[PDB]
Amino acid sequence: PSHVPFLLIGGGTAAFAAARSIRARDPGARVLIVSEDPELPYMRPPLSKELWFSDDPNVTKTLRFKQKERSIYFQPPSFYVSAQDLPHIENGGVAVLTGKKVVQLDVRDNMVKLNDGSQITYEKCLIATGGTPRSLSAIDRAGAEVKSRTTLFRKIGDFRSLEKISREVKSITIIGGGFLGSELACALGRKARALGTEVIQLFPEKGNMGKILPEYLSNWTMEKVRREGVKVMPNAIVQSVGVSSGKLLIKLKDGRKVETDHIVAAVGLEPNVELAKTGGLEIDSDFGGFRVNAELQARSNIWVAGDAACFYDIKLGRRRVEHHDHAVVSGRLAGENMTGAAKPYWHQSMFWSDLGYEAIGLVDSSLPTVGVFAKGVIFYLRDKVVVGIVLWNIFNRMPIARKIIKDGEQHEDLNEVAKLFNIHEDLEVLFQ
Amino acid sequence: APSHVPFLLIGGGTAAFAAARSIRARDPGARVLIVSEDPELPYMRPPLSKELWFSDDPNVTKTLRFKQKERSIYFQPPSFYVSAQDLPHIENGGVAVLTGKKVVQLDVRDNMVKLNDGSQITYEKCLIATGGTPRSLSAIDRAGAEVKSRTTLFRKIGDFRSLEKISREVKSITIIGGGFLGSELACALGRKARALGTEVIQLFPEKGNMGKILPEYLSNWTMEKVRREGVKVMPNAIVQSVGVSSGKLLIKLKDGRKVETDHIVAAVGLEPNVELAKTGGLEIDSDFGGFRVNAELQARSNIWVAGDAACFYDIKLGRRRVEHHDHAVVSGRLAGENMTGAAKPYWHQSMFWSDLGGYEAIGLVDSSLPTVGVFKGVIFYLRDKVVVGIVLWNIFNRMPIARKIIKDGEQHEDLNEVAKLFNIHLEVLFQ
Ligand SMILES: Cc1cc2nc3c(=O)[nH]c(=O)nc-3n(C[C@H](O)[C@H](O)[C@H](O)COP(=O)(O)OP(=O)(O)OC[C@H]3O[C@@H](n4cnc5c(N)ncnc54)[C@H](O)[C@@H]3O)c2cc1C
Ligand SMILES: Cc1cc2nc3c(=O)[nH]c(=O)nc-3n(C[C@H](O)[C@H](O)[C@H](O)COP(=O)(O)OP(=O)(O)OC[C@H]3O[C@@H](n4cnc5c(N)ncnc54)[C@H](O)[C@@H]3O)c2cc1C
Ligand SMILES: Nc1ccnc2ccc(Cl)cc12
Ligand SMILES: Nc1ccnc2ccc(Cl)cc12
Repeated sequence: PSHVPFLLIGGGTAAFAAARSIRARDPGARVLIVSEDPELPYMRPPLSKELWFSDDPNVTKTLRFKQKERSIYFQPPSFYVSAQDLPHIENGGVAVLTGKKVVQLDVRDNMVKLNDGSQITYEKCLIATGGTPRSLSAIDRAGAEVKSRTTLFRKIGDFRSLEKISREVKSITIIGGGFLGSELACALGRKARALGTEVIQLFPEKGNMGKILPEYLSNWTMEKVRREGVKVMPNAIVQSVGVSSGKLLIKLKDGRKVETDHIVAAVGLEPNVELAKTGGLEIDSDFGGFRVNAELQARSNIWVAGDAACFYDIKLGRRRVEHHDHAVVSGRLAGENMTGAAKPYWHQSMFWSDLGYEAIGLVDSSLPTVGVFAKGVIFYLRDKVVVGIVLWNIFNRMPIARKIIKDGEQHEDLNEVAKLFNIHEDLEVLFQ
Repeated sequence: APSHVPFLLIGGGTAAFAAARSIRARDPGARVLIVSEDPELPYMRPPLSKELWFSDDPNVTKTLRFKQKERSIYFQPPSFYVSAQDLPHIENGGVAVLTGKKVVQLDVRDNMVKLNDGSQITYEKCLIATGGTPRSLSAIDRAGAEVKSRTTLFRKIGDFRSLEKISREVKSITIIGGGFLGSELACALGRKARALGTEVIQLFPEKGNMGKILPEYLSNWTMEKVRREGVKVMPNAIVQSVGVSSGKLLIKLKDGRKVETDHIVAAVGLEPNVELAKTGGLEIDSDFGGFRVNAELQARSNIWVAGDAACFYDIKLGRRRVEHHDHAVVSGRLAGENMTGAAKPYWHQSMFWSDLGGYEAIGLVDSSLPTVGVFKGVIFYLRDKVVVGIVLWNIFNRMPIARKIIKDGEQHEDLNEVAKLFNIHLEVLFQ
């Protein structure tokens, strides 16, 4: 189309959530999603979890999993309208222009240019470009043999290619100790403890989830990964990567050497901010991504949501969050504000990890932490105020955590706050 | 004190007035309310350190009129405003000023403010134009009341009247600060002192006046023009302590020197008035200070910020906060248009000038950047080989050319060719 009322750049989780929100408030809305990915909008968490533990031998083809069985696609293709039928169809709809990249953003003229030369004008635009997986400098300096045997896990194709590799090679090494590195380690370890193959995980931190959880909970997570058969090598920094006798040779800075067949690099995300140049949009030098206000707005007719959005939290300060529920929350918020809602980010996004624990706010191990265990609650503190909470094996209490974050009180005794999560007897308080 | 008003402007200074005139130009029936904590109607401040000191009329402290063409410091006569009680009723709307009232609470979700007297006003569109408060020295704050009562923070009409009275009563006045305000008060007090036989001292940490703005060469030239007015300029001076000794103020500098004086004028920078950010949940910029706003001067859906208090995004030059008169006019006007749906980004650069017997300036005029002066002369402020700031030294009617240079963003290969655009055809200086 040459003109569309609502334009969403990027065909991921934030864009879809915004599409459903625009349609929910403007039942006749005409929303066009422009996605460089050839696949329709889909969720990513199953690509490192449920899709690996399915009994169906056609999961790599069906892309279905159990929760209740469902697909990773947000809705079936029949629910979308054609991009050619979007400006004419009665009652509007949602169309997805797959295989097309917005390469230019003209803010003053409310216009975008696609990679094929097409030009589309909009009335209201959302940037939901997500991010690209970061690579290691050591791997970039290496040759094609190393780069071609290194996987950057993000898309459906990465799940299929890596799932295929796990059935062909004897050893796979995961670099990175965050969520993605840990979840792929457990997934490959289970598949490896049956076929007799090897799975290695190495990262610079002292333990898995070191940059998120306190030292004690980080060590416990590392032990749960080791119980799945994974060889976890903490305190590991990569110096070089090369090929030796057809095998990948990773020489660590501390001297150790790891021989493996394939590498999975899960070492963080880089926001996709290419459109900031042509659009004259500000990017945040501290957190990265597009700088937007509390309402996820960049300019009069441009919002930003998802991994790419650096927004202002009225209670916690400027942030950029890179997880699924936040893309849904911020995507929905942008869609409402694109229909005049003028709402600030207020309902905090959360995340969880079945090992299980829930989490909300500024979960950063660099902050002072106070863990209260009986099951436990970990308070992340800044200026004597609770800015982050982790509920360790405590369920149906996230609303309580939302109130604490929202109140912003300087509590005099966090053991009393623990009572709000039913933590009373045999209290073991930990500090870090 | 209306309970509801379409356009609410917080602060009654230069940015607020410019926005009111801009809102009225685009919405001929607009009803604009200015809430000002100062008891005076909107007025311009530059004359308080310049023309009002060099007036032959001995009643300038009462009339507040000066020659440039004679004019008042007030932006318009009081009759052009409408009463706050008649604002929601007057035909074709108008602009009302609620003087003597401070907005002490901002409720963004409810589009409501609370004044210091308990009054509550709801708005449809709001502009924050609170300006800033003069910074003080820690040495003066650590001192006692005897010192604090003999220290002047120059900004408002009352400060001009109070200091003008002091200049006629005391024998020695010390100015702390080498910026515009400190330098202009030095020349103004120096002329008054060369007639009464009094003393004027100016001390600052920089190597010369305007050290943080102009390159070393133009800074030293400015220091010589101030010294020629009778002022004792003491550069490289940092204040360690201030006390009273035999009824006289004793300023001990960190390097050992001691200055005895009767009164102090502290012009050591400005602190943006961002008190309303707490209750309003508004972001402030930790790097530049002030309210953080985007290229359109917008903070939230119905809230803009202009003037000295606004930290905005320049599409060409990056994030900035500018503290001068023309910028309050430019950003105030821009906010007024965007409050009437313009959606325009800051694009037309604000400028400033200084008559030194003069020069014009535009962009990032910061001496910490590399400079290339071509001398009449033009000084280019460079960043990544791109011209981000220009100072036209005794070159007039060429600011449009300077505006285009800033707008182009070229990485010029020879600034001597760009100098020809200002009719400079040769002493090239570097810093
Ligand atoms: C394997 C995996 C597992 C995860 N598991 C979890 C989990 O368990 N829990 C959790 O909370 N989070 C998880 N996450 C994170 C979560 O998936 C992300 O937060 C979420 O996908 C971000 O949504 P998004 O819309 O911001 O971006 P994306 O999903 O990356 O979508 C952006 C889309 O826009 C496209 N695009 C970019 N630039 C352009 C352009 N110029 N023109 C057109 N299209 C463009 C990109 O190609 C991409 O297709 C996981 C992520 C991965 C990769
Ligand atoms: C003595 C002097 C000389 C100057 N000379 C020059 C010059 O020659 N050239 C130049 O370019 N610039 C000059 N400047 C700078 C220029 O005057 C300022 O940049 C300009 O005043 C900024 O306008 P403003 O509206 O942003 O703020 P202000 O003029 O400070 O106006 C803000 C007003 O809002 C009021 N206010 C604050 N908070 C509240 C509240 N909560 N409720 C109600 N009211 C509130 C403040 O009291 C103040 O009255 C000079 C400044 C001074 C002080
Ligand atoms: N379980 C997760 C919670 C929060 N953020 C994540 C980011 C990436 C991956 Cl793979 C998993 C998570
Ligand atoms: N000439 C000036 C230019 C820019 N900013 C100023 C601030 C205060 C004073 Cl007194 C003068 C100026």
